[PDB]
Amino acid sequence: MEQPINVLNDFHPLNEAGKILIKHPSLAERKDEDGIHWIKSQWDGKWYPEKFSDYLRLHKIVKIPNNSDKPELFQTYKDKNNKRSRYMGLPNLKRANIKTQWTREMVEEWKKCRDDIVYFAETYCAITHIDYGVIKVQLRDYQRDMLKIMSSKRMTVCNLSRQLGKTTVVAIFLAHFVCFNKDKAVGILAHKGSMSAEVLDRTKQAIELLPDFLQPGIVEWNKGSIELDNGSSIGAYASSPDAVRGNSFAMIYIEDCAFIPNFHDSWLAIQPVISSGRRSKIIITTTPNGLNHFYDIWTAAVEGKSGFEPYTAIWNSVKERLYNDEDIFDDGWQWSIQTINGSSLAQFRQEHTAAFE
Repeated sequence: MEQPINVLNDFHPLNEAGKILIKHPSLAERKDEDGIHWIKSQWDGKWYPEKFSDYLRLHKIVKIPNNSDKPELFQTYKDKNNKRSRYMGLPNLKRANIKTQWTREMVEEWKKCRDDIVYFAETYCAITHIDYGVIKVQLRDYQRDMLKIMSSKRMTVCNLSRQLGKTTVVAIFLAHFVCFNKDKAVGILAHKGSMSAEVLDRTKQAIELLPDFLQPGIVEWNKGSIELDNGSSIGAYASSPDAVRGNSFAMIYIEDCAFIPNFHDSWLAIQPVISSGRRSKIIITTTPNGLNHFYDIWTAAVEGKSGFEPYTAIWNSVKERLYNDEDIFDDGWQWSIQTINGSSLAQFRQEHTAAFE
């Protein structure tokens, strides 16, 4: 026996260390159903159609038809041409402290969103506006996962890779928080006020597009903050002790932990709100950056020495990456090899795998 029987000689630079990180697609489970063929993914355990054209057909692009004249269709009604009820003659925003009568159908749907964040996300959260059309968001599975976690746990830490598009889900989450909660102050912190403003900006766009029965009245619409009639608000701040101490956040979102200089100081001021006290919700998303403060935060959470709930999502979350150039499901065998060749294995890991160096 000069050599083994059934190995597989296919090469992948991703399996070039003391481990097999990616399995060849030929080894996957397959099945026929509905006239098409399906492959089960190794990342998901879920079933995908062999032909990319069919994954496309299962994830349609629902366009949102503008409506400003038919209130009965409350799911999309928006009193745009009624200046009396607009926040400063703006078309997409509702004024504050304005009353209206509702049907039982409306109330129940409102309560349905308040308790099912994923429903609210797949049903009313829209993207764009002036180009290609106002459409529903195409939520990815990893995004549903985060909405659910962030929703149920008080403290959350996310270790993500780049290229995933996480700000969309973050924007959706905060839009939900201030929309269904009263008198809650939210604070967005980041390395620079610039990054905070964009997260806030994205959150406003998701709010502007909500239909009137779900959109609260705007009491303030600034570039660095907003406030609603239900007393809730959101402000963009530059991670610093003062920002934290001069406020009473009910929830804090920290984008970039891993790359915040002198995080220990900001961290110090925050634990008061995190620990024994009002116990505000704290959500931190980030991508790994060496063995710094974040390494000992993630570590404490992955083990279970922190109250923080750990969540991780890497390159294989964008499902279109699982289909090769021939438009055939290969579980990302080709998208990783290509991406690597176009750069490096070293670079791939710190960009698509959330590894720590």
